[PDB]
Amino acid sequence: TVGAVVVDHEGNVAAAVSSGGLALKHPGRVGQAALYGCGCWAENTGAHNPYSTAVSTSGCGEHLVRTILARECSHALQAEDAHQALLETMQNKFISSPFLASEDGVLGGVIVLRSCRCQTLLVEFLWSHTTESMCVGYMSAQDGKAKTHISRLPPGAVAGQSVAIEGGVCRLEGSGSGGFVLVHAGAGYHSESKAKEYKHVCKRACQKAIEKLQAGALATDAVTAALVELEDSPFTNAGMGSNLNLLGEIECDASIMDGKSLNFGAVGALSGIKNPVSVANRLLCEGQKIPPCFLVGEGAYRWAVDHGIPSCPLEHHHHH
Amino acid sequence: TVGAVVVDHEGNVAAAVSSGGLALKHPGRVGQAALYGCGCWAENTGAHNPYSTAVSTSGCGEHLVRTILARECSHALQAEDAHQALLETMQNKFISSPFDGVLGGVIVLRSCRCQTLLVEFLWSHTTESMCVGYMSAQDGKAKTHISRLPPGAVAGQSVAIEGGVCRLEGSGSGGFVLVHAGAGYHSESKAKEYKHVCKRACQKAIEKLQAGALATDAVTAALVELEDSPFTNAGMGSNLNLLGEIECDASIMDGKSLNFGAVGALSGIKNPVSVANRLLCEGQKRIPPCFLVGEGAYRWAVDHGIPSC
Ligand SMILES: */C=C/S(=O)(=O)N1CCN(Cc2ccc(OC(F)(F)F)c(F)c2)[C@@H](COCC#C)C1
Ligand SMILES: */C=C\S(=O)(=O)N1CCN(Cc2ccc(OC(F)(F)F)c(F)c2)[C@@H](COCC#C)C1
Ligand SMILES: [Cl-]
Ligand SMILES: [Cl-]
Ligand code: NA
Ligand code: NA
Repeated sequence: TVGAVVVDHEGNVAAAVSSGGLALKHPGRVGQAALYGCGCWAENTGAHNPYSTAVSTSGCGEHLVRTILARECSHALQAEDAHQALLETMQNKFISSPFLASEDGVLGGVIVLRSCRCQTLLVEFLWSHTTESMCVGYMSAQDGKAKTHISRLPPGAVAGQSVAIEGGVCRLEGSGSGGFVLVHAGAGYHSESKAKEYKHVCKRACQKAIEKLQAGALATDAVTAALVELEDSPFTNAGMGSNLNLLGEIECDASIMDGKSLNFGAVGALSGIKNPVSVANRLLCEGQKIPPCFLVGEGAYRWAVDHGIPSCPLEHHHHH
Repeated sequence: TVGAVVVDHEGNVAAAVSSGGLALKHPGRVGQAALYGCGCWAENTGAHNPYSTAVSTSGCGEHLVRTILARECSHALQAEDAHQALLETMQNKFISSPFDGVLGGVIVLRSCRCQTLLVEFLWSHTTESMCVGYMSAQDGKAKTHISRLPPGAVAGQSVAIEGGVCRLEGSGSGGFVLVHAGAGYHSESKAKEYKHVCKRACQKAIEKLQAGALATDAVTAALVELEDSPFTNAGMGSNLNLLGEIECDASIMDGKSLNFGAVGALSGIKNPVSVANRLLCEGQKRIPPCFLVGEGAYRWAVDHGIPSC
């Protein structure tokens, strides 16, 4: 599972997530990366909530679905202390949820950003996870150098039971064409090898999002360009290199949310398309112009092909 | 879209929903009846919420998805005034949501111990009409009712809300069920058949409860009866998609275990709720799947002996 969250120079936020799902899963199994409220969330500031907030999840399985975690994090981040709010959410609504009571260990994570104007923009960004490790990258259009970091649980922590949480704060000039992106290449077991490859795909994903923002793109188009980069790494469980299901086939889940319009696009159990996030983003894009927001399986593939999204007929399965 | 909510003689609740989705939808479009939190919700009383609560939605489109309505209703029903809470939610988190005119509805129940069991049940809709049925194991006669918007109301802008109260003896093998056959345009004809299918749905759920069945099996038995009516947009008679085929969404949640099962874009299976219930039942025993779609869901259903069509 890979993810990204973006804020543009106006405080418009977007979020997206993409995943291959569990290895050896039954065909047609859909997990959190496709599910509204669960895999990602983006919500601009409004009357009821003073921050623009964007959230994307990491890890896989049903833990992130049962707790509707991305939306839960977004709502908690309307409290003053963002760090305390996220930590409480991870401890109380994730690790100690009653929805995961008979579960021995809860494995997952989030990337978060929230912004507010003060004309300048204050951006707080955080990551948190209960896995051994998580790889993040982040970048603002002004700093012009992506930063990458491998977040680990400290000694004495217990994976699936302890929380790690880190973050930072960034002030932007909301005058030009700037913004900020935070991405993650996955949260799971530590891997000393390929650790450099996860950091470098996070660096490249941040750069693609920043370049889109610097060319005037919408936050949804910038967060999508970051996820395309993350998907395309053979080392991430999303897009190319996704875990194979029980029949040895690839089935991808992906979704995206726009904070300004609150519209959403998602695909589930999608095979034969190089970049599942591209279909979710196109579903969101066409909805802006009742249009569908969530397509699965054969229908999602045919819809993607009819909208000129690069396909793979040899990688597409249609059982009957 | 059809739905049911059940509470058993112990106060365990369950909820389920099933739908054919939008007429002429693009193949593979999945709507609220398959989506966790959106189509149905069931949650026994716990530390954060003093009532056991079950919710099932009605209508189609994406309005019920965008507001995660079933869970939202469940959380609002933790306030004292259940009627006020549901109305506020329908007006504030549904009609006036930040997410011109929104068409849908809900059935809800909430229960608490007093050894006696107090069950409050409500339905609400912004559609012209909605057909519901309800029954307790003690009264032994199902009641069906057509809820309509009052004169002068405008569908998608006004709210209708009604409900009742039921006291159960929490000692025997009783319970209570509330069902709906859909919320949409009023139909003077076939209204008798919508009431009749709700009546049969309640009786099946009550019969299961009286045989010692779980609340999830009882709510499943209600939805199987609702699906099989050619007049409901679920199971048999589902709206055909853009290519002239049936693709069903269904889900079910257990208040006691909080487990969940769901199918989306399911073709070729007579009773989609049976598959969702079977996914839930297998989960009770690596994390087993709770949400299957498309050809994979069909193959799983047939491999588990669930009748095809
Ligand atoms: C949005 C579409 S739907 O929710 O699938 N849908 C609404 C309900 N329809 C049947 C129905 C209409 C009105 C009812 O109330 C009554 F008038 F009081 F009877 C009712 F109970 C059910 C669905 C029928 O779709 C076509 C078919 C089959 C559509
Ligand atoms: C449920 C499993 S998953 O969320 O799809 N998944 C977890 C992440 N995996 C790759 C990964 C591991 C560790 C990382 O951080 C670290 F150690 F610092 F480098 C990381 F960034 C990514 C993922 C890969 O699975 C096989 C593939 C491809 C599995
Ligand atoms: Cl599986
Ligand atoms: Cl459609
Ligand atoms: Na990949
Ligand atoms: Na039917």
